[PDB]
Amino acid sequence: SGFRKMAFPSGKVEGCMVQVTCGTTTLNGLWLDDVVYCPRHVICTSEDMLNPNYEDLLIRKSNHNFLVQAGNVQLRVIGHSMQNCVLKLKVDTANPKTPKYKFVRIQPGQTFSVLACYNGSPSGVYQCAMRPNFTIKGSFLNGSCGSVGFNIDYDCVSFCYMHHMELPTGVHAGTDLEGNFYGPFVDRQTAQAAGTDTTITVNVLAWLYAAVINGDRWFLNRFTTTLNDFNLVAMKYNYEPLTQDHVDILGPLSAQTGIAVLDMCASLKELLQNGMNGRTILGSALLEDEFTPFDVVRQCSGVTFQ
Amino acid sequence: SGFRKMAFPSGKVEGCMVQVTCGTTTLNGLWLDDVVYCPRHVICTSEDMLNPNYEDLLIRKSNHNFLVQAGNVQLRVIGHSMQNCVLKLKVDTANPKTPKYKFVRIQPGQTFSVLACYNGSPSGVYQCAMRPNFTIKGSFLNGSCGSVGFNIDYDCVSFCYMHHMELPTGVHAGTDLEGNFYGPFVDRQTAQAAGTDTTITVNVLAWLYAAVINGDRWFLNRFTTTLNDFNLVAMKYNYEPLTQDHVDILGPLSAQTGIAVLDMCASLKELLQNGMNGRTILGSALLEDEFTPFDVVRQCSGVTF
Ligand SMILES: *C(=N)[C@@H](CC1=CCC=NC1=O)NC(=O)[C@H](CC1CC1)NC(=O)c1cc2cc(F)cc(F)c2[nH]1
Ligand SMILES: *C(=N)[C@@H](CC1=CCC=NC1=O)NC(=O)[C@H](CC1CC1)NC(=O)c1cc2cc(F)cc(F)c2[nH]1
Repeated sequence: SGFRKMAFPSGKVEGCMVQVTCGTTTLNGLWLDDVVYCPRHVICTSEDMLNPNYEDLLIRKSNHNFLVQAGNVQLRVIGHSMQNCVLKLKVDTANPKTPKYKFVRIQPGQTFSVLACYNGSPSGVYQCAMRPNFTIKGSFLNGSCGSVGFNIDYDCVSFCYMHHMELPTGVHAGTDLEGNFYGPFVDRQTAQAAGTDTTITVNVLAWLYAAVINGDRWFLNRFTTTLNDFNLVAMKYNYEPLTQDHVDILGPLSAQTGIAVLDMCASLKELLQNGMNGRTILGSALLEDEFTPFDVVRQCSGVTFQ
Repeated sequence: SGFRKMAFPSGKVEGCMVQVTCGTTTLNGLWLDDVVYCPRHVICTSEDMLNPNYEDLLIRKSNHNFLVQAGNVQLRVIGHSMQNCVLKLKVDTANPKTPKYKFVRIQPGQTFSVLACYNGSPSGVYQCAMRPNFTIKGSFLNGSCGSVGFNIDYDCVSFCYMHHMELPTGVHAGTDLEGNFYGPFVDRQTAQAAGTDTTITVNVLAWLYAAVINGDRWFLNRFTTTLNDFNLVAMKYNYEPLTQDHVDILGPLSAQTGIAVLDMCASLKELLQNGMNGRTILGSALLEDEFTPFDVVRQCSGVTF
């Protein structure tokens, strides 16, 4: 019993973190096979960031302008290429720790683990959701760039996020491992606005089910509702609209708990119209939307990874 | 910027998790050098648990009644011993992944990372605090026993907790790596009451400072209080009394933020007397007491390992 924000074990990712230095800049990179992946703005200086011409800036760089360090091992760079906002340094040694991996571009509403790193050294791990507006609410200081987010499925690391920048609101933005940002953001030293955000309605319901699984039930109504009228209540409160595809995903949780998706929606309605009364659900005074249906199940059924 | 519950990187611990099987029971164990550490109740059957005589029960076991597995490697057991509530199986192969490690009994109020494991396979990592009543609020299912909690200093893993049981309230209890429980608990299939809890006042203050570091300041008052009067307000609300040693530990946070410990206590008074008005601090509608002053500094200054 009990229910926590839980990150994946970070071992397989730790063996892939190096420090990349270009000129005065140093940030983190991801060492897979004989390629190191890092944010392209490692080639910019202090001024370049205002509006960099990266193609021009990278043309002025050669292979030996890059120092890649895996602990104390010095990898020689033997080729360099720029894919979208990601720089790829081809090195001479294939990382012996390379796990089975994929590159994956995740959908809004999905979750992943972040291994926050500084100078190529892991500092901590935590779980995040890709918000509907393509930002994340994490913990990154100067030098955290090139820290990566990932999911582990059995034996395979799925990398989905590489950190690039922080916004004025204090949320975070980055790219997939192919270098394309999530959201409308660009890698220049500018103030950029993410969208209005919305609450991930499907995740909020998966967490209410997690709550029921774990003995919390004070919020369960008798009343029921309709997918159409609930969405009228969703939109008034900034929740992404609940689709029938969402009902079917929520299906095994609705099934395990014996509580119809529609019925749960009505309990959610009252919570939204009526607040929480100074009460708590799974130790929070707010509705949590950073657990997917799959995260609830994996945690509530004890999934492990090889 | 930003402030999250952050676990330590779990790599060094992952290479230490094995699965221990005795008879029908299988739980996790911790493999360091030529010794495997696991909860002693792996010796017990379904019925033994009601009130086991562990000495008698282990006397009936021999080395070969233990199957220890590190993935597929079958370690052979060449000696077994019982230290408090912990069973030590001496094996023939020293774990080659053994990191630099210590065994540490943490004080209440301190925090640590938990690598939740099933069948000797890591499943997830999260951060926890040892409550003042010597329980933890975690996520453990059947078979999570022998999962361990730890801190990483730089190179050195400090093991401080091994999981043994869940309580009726849904909180969790266990031992240090020497086998002595935290709290008044015993390893038998009984319903056991943890004490009244209290809120870790020093941690709540450190989190309010973390809030100030990260731009949240709506709770800062001009009013000030005194250590004596604040405690009369802490007690009415079930907050661990604040000592002068606490003020001094909070000292560099109080210093970084230019806000006197005393003044912050006053803002906390009003938060306690007045609620939060439907507002939030670092993304929560509650006062958070599971961050030590050191956790705030580590996170807000980027410490690595
Ligand atoms: C990379 N290490 C990281 C630095 C960072 C600093 C503080 C908090 N969180 C962080 O993640 N990113 C950067 O320094 C980027 C540089 C690359 C173009 C993307 N820049 C920013 O993150 C940045 C710049 C800037 C200007 C501004 F007016 C307002 C901002 F929010 C802002 N953010
Ligand atoms: C070990 N794997 C783990 C089982 C566990 C099950 C469910 C949720 N969390 C868990 O941690 N621990 C146990 O099975 C122990 C056995 C050892 C004596 C300590 N038992 C319990 O945790 C347990 C027994 C029991 C009886 C009761 F009446 C009320 C309880 F809360 C209770 N808990």
